[PDB]
Amino acid sequence: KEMPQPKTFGELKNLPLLNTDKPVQALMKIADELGEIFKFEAPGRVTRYLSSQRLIKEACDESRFDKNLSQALKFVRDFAGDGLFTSWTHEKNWKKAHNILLPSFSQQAMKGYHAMMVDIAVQLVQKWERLNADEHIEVPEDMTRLTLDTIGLCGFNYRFNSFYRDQPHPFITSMVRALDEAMNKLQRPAYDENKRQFQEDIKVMNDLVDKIIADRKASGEQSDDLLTHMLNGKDPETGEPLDDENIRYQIITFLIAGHETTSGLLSFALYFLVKNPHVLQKAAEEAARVLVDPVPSYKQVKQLKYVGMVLNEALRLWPTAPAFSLYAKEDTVLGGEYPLEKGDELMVLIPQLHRDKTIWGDDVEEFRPERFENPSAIPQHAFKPWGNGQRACIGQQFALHEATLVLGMMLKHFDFEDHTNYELDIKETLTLKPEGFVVKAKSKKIPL
Amino acid sequence: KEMPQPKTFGELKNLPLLNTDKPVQALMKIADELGEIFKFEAPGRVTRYLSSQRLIKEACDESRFDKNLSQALKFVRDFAGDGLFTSWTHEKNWKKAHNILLPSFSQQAMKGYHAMMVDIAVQLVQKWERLNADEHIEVPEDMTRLTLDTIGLCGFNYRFNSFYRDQPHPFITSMVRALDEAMNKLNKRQFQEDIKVMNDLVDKIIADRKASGEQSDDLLTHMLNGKDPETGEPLDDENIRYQIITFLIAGHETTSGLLSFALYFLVKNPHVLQKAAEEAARVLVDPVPSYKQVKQLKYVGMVLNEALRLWPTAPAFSLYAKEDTVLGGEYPLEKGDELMVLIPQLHRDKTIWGDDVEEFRPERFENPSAIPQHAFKPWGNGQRACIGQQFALHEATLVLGMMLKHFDFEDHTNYELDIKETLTLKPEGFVVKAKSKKIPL
Ligand code: HEM
Ligand code: HEM
Repeated sequence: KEMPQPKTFGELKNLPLLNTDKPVQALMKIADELGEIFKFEAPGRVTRYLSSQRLIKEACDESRFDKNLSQALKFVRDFAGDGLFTSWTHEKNWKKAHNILLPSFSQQAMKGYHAMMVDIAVQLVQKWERLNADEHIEVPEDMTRLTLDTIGLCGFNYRFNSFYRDQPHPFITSMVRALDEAMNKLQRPAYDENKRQFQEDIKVMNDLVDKIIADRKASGEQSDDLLTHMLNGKDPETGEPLDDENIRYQIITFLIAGHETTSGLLSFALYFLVKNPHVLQKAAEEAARVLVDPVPSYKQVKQLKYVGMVLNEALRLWPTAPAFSLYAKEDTVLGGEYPLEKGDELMVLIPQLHRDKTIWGDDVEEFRPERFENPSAIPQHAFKPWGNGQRACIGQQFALHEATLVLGMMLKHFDFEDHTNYELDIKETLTLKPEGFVVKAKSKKIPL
Repeated sequence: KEMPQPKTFGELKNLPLLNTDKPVQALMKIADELGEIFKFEAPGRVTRYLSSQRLIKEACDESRFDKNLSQALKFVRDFAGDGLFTSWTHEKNWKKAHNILLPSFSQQAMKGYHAMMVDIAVQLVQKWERLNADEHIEVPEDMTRLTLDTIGLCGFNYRFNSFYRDQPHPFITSMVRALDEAMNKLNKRQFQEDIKVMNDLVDKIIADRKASGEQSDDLLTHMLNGKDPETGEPLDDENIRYQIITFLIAGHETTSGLLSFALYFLVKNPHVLQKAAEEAARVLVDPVPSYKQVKQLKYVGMVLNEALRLWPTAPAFSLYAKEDTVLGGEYPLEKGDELMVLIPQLHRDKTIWGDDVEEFRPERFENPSAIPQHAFKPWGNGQRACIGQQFALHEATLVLGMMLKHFDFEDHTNYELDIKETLTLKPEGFVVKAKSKKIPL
């Protein structure tokens, strides 16, 4: 009846218990002590963290709870605007863009992005093929190079050329610095340079994207990217198209929502494979059996079943956008025991949900891809790395097609060594990633 | 590509090879002679018995094969209905009951059943503590008294009081007579009367519970309160009754058989008994075992897995091909063709376990992670695997642990193993003498 809550320390409330730069991991330990639900207060706010499948199934009821824009999302909204990720469900542009963009993110639509994803995936393989004997790979760095370039090419036919550079394209440098500033604002005279840089970074981003939109309208070119689709699509509901300003925000939004979530997933998957050589072997065996052509076809990517299972299991242990926020649309009672008032906030703690022992068995820390051999049997709302319902990840199919393709090619072309015996260090920002994860690859010398 | 087949008897096909009191043991000898797959036919039917991990791993692929209701399961369905064990995976009540009952069978849920399991376990140990010096124990008989009573208390808070009688409670008599009849079919008046004794009692307990409004720690409470997350519907009262009958039918003899075979292997291997008794003495430091103490009985758990490796008490399960497919690159099958997994023979696969497969060595389970996928399958497979796996193991670990703490055992008759076959396996006539260590209980 009364909601569990950690010890409060006078006016600091529960704040002294989260003195870390890894709040999700610390929250997971509080959940281990207090259970499926706890309230957490700090001087400014009140939130409630949910961890069990039984209560998350209720939180995922869209007639009762809707997506809440957390303080992180409101800060990201300063450059992501009313793009899909940082808009409220009730905003007109949320619904218009959702309806217009769904068909361009479907599984069927991946067939059209496939050649551009293969283009960047070949650049990564060649990079690693061309390393001399004494070098090594920086995993999350290379994966981020890949996902940024893939989203840029597939999103608006623009090449950041990240594998040609030490220093990223100026757009990228400004987007990542703006994102970093947005997240750093959470924990805050001498912030005047921060502010001016943020405004400069926003201007860099808007100018380039507005310029690419204007160039495309002026040429009439039609391409296999999302920009063509947004320029020509009309919302079936209102009959209206997106305006140019919103199309820019969607472009920025695809990059910010997709770049690190997807690179983190590839990095965590490669981490789990090198730490479990028998799993790596089974995945590599499938890659060799399936990828018989010089470059993978769309159909071959879809037959990489075990590779997909490895990605799902990496997502189960370390979902790379680890928490999403919801608000009660109306007064309601959660689980028959906890009364909530209209507007009360809930946080879904995804990694902890994914460790619910009543669903997955007592062995939740083990890396076992076989858990996903029959997806249809997993209980409803037990596995939620893509968020929920109409506010779920629109990029799901794109992220999985990209990651499946890339990991399959990695496993086909190289043998991997965890030459430093890397100790997992999970950095938390908007996303999760195995910071400093490094490997050596040994070419299998299989021609592209 | 050509599949072996044992002797045929004209129009009787292979049928007469199973007109024996021990058909699974006869099938194992045929597997010994014919290898990893053989065709077995009867008048209106065909099945293929599989024995190797290589072929059984493919049979366990749920995109290709699903559970088949064997003839034994269809006969058991006369009294178990559309409860979980005797339903097709595609029947609406299978998915509904599965979704609702899963969380009440997890390892976590054993925490809420532990006190009632302890109640019945203490009754068993107390019975043995009270035997005079001139007496012995009838092992499978006492293990069946314990598992029936535990499943009755944890399933629907009802006491069969099997340790208070020579002749079982009437429900038990009708259940075991009803099951024997269904197995002998592989009578009719009595069979209908035994079904009615079962339904009457179980329907009345359900009706009494709904009337009182009482909430217990049993499976009935969970079933009365649960709603299937997919449809939002609850199970109706008729299906709840079939689930209760089902828990008793599917869990009583398989679990008591496990406990009987484990004690058998321990008295036949004194060094293994002594290592298990030393763990039980170290871990079970209180007069009443706690849930956490049971979980620390790791070698006892290994002893139980090894007993299940040699004589898995539900020794065969049946599958059907979902679509046309080729098994092991050599054996083409058609949609609906049936496979039988011969578990005891799978568990004797020398390519997995080494050449010493007949030895009782609990240390094979030291590291569960090294066992190859689908090599060890006493609980069936996938979403149609035993839902009671955690309940059976918690009960057996708890009770074996207590047995080993409180008594020393003597195989006073130098018992010769005789495996009786019904729906399940057991060591018929296994008897022992237990001398108390006089440790508070
Ligand atoms: C494995 C990689 C990914 C993960 C784990 C992930 C996760 C998520 C999550 C959890 C949400 C919901 C956030 C919330 O409720 O506040 C979300 C929303 C979203 N994601 Fe992803 N994402 C991934 C990849 C991508 C990619 C590649 C794209 C674009 C190319 C993308 C674009 C979006 C968008 C636009 C939204 C907002 C959808 C809406 O509300 O209409 N994501 N993502
Ligand atoms: C050590 C003892 C046990 C063994 C060896 C065992 C074995 C099995 C096997 C092999 C199956 C699959 C049958 C098939 O594929 O046709 C099964 C299913 C089942 N068992 Fe167990 N069992 C044991 C104890 C229990 C207990 C104690 C319960 C109940 C409390 C139970 C309830 C069930 C149920 C309900 C099913 C059907 C589940 C479904 O298909 O949804 N079993 N068991």
